[PDB]
Order: sequence, then C-alpha cells, then structure tokens
Amino acid sequence: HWGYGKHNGPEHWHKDFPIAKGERQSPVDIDTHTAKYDPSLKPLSVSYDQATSLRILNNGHSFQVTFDDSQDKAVLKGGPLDGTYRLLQFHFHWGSLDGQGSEHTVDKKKYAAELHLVHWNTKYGDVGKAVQQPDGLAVLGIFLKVGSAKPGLQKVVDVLDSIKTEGKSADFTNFDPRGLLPESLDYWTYPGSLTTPPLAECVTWIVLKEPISVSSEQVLKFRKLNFNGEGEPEELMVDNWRPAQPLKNRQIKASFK
Ligand SMILES: Nc1ncnc2c1ncn2CC(=O)NCCc1ccc(S(N)(=O)=O)cc1
Ligand SMILES: [Zn+2]
Repeated sequence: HWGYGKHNGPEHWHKDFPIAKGERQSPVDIDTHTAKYDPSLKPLSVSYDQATSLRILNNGHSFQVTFDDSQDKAVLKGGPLDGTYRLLQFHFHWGSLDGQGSEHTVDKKKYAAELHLVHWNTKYGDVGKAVQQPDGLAVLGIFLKVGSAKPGLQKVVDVLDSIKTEGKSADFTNFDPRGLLPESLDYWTYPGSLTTPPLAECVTWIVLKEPISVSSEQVLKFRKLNFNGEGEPEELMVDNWRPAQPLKNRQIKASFK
C-alpha cells in the first residue's frame, strides 16, 4: 500500500489513484507575486470556542487529533466559503530536517512542518459524502518554523510517546486548537485536493501567510513516531509530505495586499 518510501511514495500514487495527475491537485507552490489580491474576499470566521477533542491516533502516515463533529461546535465560515464547515480532525506533515516538511511552499520555500485543520461542508451531512463534492472540504493550512516554542502544542507532543506506532490511539479530551493559530488570519486560497490518497479534488485550500514558531524539541518529538506497526522493522515517521504539484489552470487569490 501507499506510503512515503522510494517504492510506494508520491511518484507511485497515480497507479492506484489516477486523479493524482488531475487538474486541481495539491499541494502547490504559492508564488506570492503572482497571487491576485481579491478585496471581495471576506475575513475568515474561525469559531473554535466549543471544540470537543476526543482522541489522538497514529494512522501510519501521520498523527491526528479527532473532534466531535456531530454538532456545529467548531466551525469555519466566511473567507471564500459558502456555508458552514465542521472541524473533523487536525494532523501534521513534517521533515527529517528543519529545511523541509511542509507540503505547500511559498516562493519555493519549504517550512519544517505544516498543520492541516480539516473541515467538511454541513450541506453534505457527513465527510464521506463531502469528499465526493468539489466544495466538500475546507482545509486550513498553517506553516511551522523552528525557533521559540508554541506552548499550545506541548499537550500534543507530550502524549506522542503513547502512540508511537501505527494503529495506536489514546483519549485526548479538552485540547483547545486555538492555541495552534498565529496572530494573523491573512490567507491565500485556491481550489485543490486531498494530499494523501484518495487525492480527491474536493478541497478549498485556505493557507495562512503567518507561520507559527515551534521549538526544536517539539519537532524532534514528531520525528520519534513510527510509520510501522509495533513488531515490524522501525521506520521513523519523517518526510510524510507530498511535493508541489502543477498549478495548471488555477489562480491563487490573496486576502491581503
Ligand atoms: N474520524 C473520522 N470520522 C469520520 N470520517 C472520517 C474520519 N476519519 C476519516 N474519515 C474519512 C476521511 O476523512 N477522508 C478524508 C481524509 C483526508 C485526507 C487528506 C487530507 S489533507 N492532507 O489534504 O489535509 C485530509 C483528510
Ligand atoms: Zn494533510
């Protein structure tokens, strides 16, 4: 099955998922000088005060924190979106070294990691129906650079030792995703895809201009996780990012001058 190694990595995915070579694939390079400022874009509305985190899980390609999406508790609206999108989960993509790990790039610059907050359009009732729609999902992407620690991330990194290998999970309640957001909600947006199989072309991407800073000790804890299950040869969970895909007939818009 698919992964991030030499023999099953991103250059192989198109064999099982031919949409990998489609017209609106993600991630992409964000050319900041070619993005078009669109003063008709609204501010993003991030309403996370009633978020209910449930569990944290090593799924073999990342780790994810999952939320109760049975009600409008933590929702994204506005920006380029029509309607209301419910937070399902967040996860990260990261590198073996600090100069790579993000999926999106900015003027070809790679960041150490990229946070994805995954939301689905309540129009479609469940995330399985939403992935089959061109406007089914909205993913909020946030870049991580290495420097000062992000205090709001520490509760996450401290439990990773308990989900080291594929398939492990743990309860993970009362985690507040607002402690992962940067000051500014200035963003770029473009139509795209999931960055892991099935690579469905169902995502409105909203990528924040301002990265968050995390400490070296925080990102090193990411790099101790395992792709493998317990009892298999240890393969560190690093470089779990898809590289930039061709922009083709798309324009990236900016909410900011
Ligand atoms: N816990 C849950 N409850 C209900 N349904 C759930 C679920 N977990 C998974 N499903 C199905 C699902 O979500 N498929 C989409 C997977 C996805 C891929 C890549 C990106 S990415 N890298 O583009 O952001 C983001 C999301
Ligand atoms: Zn992702």
